[PDB]
Amino acid sequence: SMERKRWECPALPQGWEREEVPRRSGLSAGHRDVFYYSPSGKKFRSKPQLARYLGGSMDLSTFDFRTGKMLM
DNA sequence: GCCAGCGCTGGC
DNA sequence: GCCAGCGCTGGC
Repeated sequence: SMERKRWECPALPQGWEREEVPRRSGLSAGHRDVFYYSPSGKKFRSKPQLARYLGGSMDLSTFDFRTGKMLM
């Protein structure tokens, strides 16, 4: 495992990071929320939100927010 | 007034 | 029934 993980997301531009935070309690205990951080430390929690920053910069049509990878 | 941590729900 | 996407709020 229930470890919080955060490091560089290679599917996104230089300096963007991906974080998994497993929930500790409640009905959804064990569910892993996924966040992304910009180079300036802004926190993102959904693909539509992310797409307003990077949608121009790059192609996010096949980016799987949940896994952090482009679908092959 | 913020925001981490959780629940709700529309769309599938 | 699942889960992407996001509303809500206790504790600070």
